[PDB]
Amino acid sequence: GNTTSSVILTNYMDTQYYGEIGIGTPPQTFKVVFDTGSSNVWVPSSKCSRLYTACVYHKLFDASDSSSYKHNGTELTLRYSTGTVSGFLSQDIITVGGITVTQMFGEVTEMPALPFMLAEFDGVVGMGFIEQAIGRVTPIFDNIISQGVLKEDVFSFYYNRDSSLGGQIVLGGSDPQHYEGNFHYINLIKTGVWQIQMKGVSVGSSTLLCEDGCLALVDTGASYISGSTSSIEKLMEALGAKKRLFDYVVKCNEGPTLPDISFHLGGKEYTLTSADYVFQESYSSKKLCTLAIHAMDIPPPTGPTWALGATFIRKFYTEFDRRNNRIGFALAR
Amino acid sequence: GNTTSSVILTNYMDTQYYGEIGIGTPPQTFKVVFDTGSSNVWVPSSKCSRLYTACVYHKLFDASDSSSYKHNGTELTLRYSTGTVSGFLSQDIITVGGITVTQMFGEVTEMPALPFMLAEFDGVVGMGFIEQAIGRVTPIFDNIISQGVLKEDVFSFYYNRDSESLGGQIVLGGSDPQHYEGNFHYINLIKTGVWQIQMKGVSVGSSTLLCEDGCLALVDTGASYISGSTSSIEKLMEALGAKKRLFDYVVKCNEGPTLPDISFHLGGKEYTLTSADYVFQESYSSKKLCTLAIHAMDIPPPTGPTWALGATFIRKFYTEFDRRNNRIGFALAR
Ligand SMILES: CC(C)C[C@H](O)[C@H](O)[C@H](CC1CCCCC1)NC(=O)[C@@H](CC(=O)N(CC(=O)N(C)C)[C@@H](C)c1ccccc1)Cc1csc(N)n1
Ligand SMILES: CC(C)C[C@H](O)[C@H](O)[C@H](CC1CCCCC1)NC(=O)[C@@H](CC(=O)N(CC(=O)N(C)C)[C@@H](C)c1ccccc1)Cc1csc(N)n1
Repeated sequence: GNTTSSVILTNYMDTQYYGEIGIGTPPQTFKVVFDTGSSNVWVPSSKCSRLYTACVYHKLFDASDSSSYKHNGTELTLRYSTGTVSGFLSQDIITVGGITVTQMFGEVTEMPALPFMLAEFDGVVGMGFIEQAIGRVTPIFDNIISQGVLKEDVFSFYYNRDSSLGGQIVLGGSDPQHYEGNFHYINLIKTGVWQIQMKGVSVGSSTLLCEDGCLALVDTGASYISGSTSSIEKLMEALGAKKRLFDYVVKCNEGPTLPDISFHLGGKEYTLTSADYVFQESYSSKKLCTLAIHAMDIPPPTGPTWALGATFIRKFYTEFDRRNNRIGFALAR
Repeated sequence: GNTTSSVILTNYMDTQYYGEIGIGTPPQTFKVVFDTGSSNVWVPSSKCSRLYTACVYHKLFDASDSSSYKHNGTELTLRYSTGTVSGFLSQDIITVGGITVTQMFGEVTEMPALPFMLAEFDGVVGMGFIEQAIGRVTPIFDNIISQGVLKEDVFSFYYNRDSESLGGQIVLGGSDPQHYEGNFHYINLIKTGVWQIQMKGVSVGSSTLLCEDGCLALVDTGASYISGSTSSIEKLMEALGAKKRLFDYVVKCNEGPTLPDISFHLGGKEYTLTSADYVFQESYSSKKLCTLAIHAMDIPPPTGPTWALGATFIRKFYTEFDRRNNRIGFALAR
């Protein structure tokens, strides 16, 4: 068809980006995270206990209120790198932008404080493929395609640096207002995951890692870029950042001194200068500044893999092309 | 007819949206706000006393330089919710978005510093009905409607979010499909003469906490914030745990991102604002107060008492003001 649906995104501290969706009739509105790293749609259930403070502090779905609702009740546990959520599976109509589709989705009943008490949004909308779908429920994008409608079988993401417009997702295409140049594509290693092959990470001048290829997930639901523990160690040493309990820090004023990091993808370099990978809250010689790179050990079958998260997507407007199973990149604006 | 014309607006910090017009021959250019809550056109006059500092800081209109001017002289006072200006009527040629009308406007000679010294713009273009016109002078849109050039008898508003982009835009004669998505939902006005509509309820969180039984809502582009009566905003504010500063309501910045949705039940549909939509999240500090883009305003009868949906609302919802059929349509802006 010749349609395109923009979804406005809020950016909260550059770590969380979310937009609204409406479930039901008349719709209920939830804040969600559009995650290319998974394929299930889930929101909190009014049937969630207050025992969990997470539910107590999150919008909940009230099936009673939905004209269009449909019982189902299959139980489900969705497991994320950072947490787990369990609930059961309902159906209703979900409103995304100007689009509407009958979605099967989970109504969450168990949600831990760690990490959900740190989430500002309510649930998540899996932009992944059906192969990774807990319960072989069809992911929302699949359902949207079916309905014809969209001009192209792709979706794009723009993430902004927090200061304005926090970001934007375009279903059916891309916004030429939010990127410079033209896209360069990198094919999927295999279908089922949004993961491409990378063939080197350079620190400044030199390929320091992933010399003979490695994998990268392009993950819109990952705050930071991660790499295996061993690569991050190596990398940080080369940068001279230091482990501070949780993260790697650098003296604020020394931020500008760090080298550029380049990801070699599909024959091109994607370069990040320290300004893109250090959160320079100051430039004081008296303060420590945080790096938005973290180690993450992803289990097979998926990992060991690099995950290119919001850190990278802030820099490169991203296009996920389902038609050709390829991911494209252009410099954002 | 067949024209469609647009005015591009500048967005000053989310609170002032102004476009330009030209008056006279040769044209004298002015920054103006296009306001649906009023129907007069005015600019500051070269006759304005320099004793009004607002008249030292804004472009003044000088008839002595205009060949197309026709003197009128009739005095007129313009009262707005937040201030007043006085002047007299003049007539000259006004160019808006490419359209040229011979318009009767006011030359303001008395301009107070509050609010005007805070104004990035010079005057106002009232986009309301002749019913609201001081002096019974014909409103500009109506004059345009007389020319028979517009494709449609509508005008729409796009208000954008800022930057460190295109500020907003008025389309004269239609709408702009690049700035909205989905379909319009039309509400009919209660009656001609005022851009007001029936509202059945306002919800904080879940609960139609307010406006049970029903209320009025003015859709007014000439207002930065959304406004309710004082007693309604009193309730609202308490629900959000907001704290009344001089002229505004505030909240601890850190509390900001979790404030509950507020819904406006209009024409059977529900218009929802999320915390992101109505809090000026200028920081996350637990140690700073952040402004809410909502406030009280007691509008006297006949229009009031009412709610007024200002730039806060229009920002999320593209608005079409339809004269042909006397109605307002909202769509989801993009
Ligand atoms: C194949 C897997 C790598 C896919 C992965 O499970 C999914 O992308 C999953 C989706 C998330 C959507 C919001 C609800 C939590 C889960 N992201 C994740 O699990 C990433 C979560 C994630 O990015 N965060 C923030 C974070 O890590 N930093 C550094 C702020 C966690 C704290 C989170 C949790 C809850 C609310 C908000 C944030 C961790 C990660 C893995 S690889 C990497 N670079 N980062
Ligand atoms: C029937 C009436 C409600 C109609 C009302 O008089 C008109 O819409 C009137 C026209 C304005 C055009 C710009 C010059 C000032 C006057 N707007 C208004 O009076 C709104 C003015 C208005 O919104 N402002 C900004 C303001 O209130 N804040 C909080 C930034 C005034 C203070 C202002 C000051 C400085 C510069 C510019 C504007 C106040 C309001 C009333 S209902 C509501 N939600 N907000």
